[PDB]
Amino acid sequence: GSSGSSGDEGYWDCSVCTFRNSAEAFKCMMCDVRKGTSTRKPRPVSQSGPSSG
Ligand SMILES: [Zn+2]
Repeated sequence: GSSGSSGDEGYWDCSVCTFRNSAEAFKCMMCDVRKGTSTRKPRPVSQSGPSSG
């Protein structure tokens, strides 16, 4: 189709509307559905205290 990488390639294929979105685009453009999972690992967490005894 087109030849000439302006910045950085990496288009992601949406799942909700199955539309083609560009990497630069934070979220979808067709359905506008958020893609950034932003999931939190089940890893443990404790109160942040003094690193040094
Ligand atoms: Zn979409």
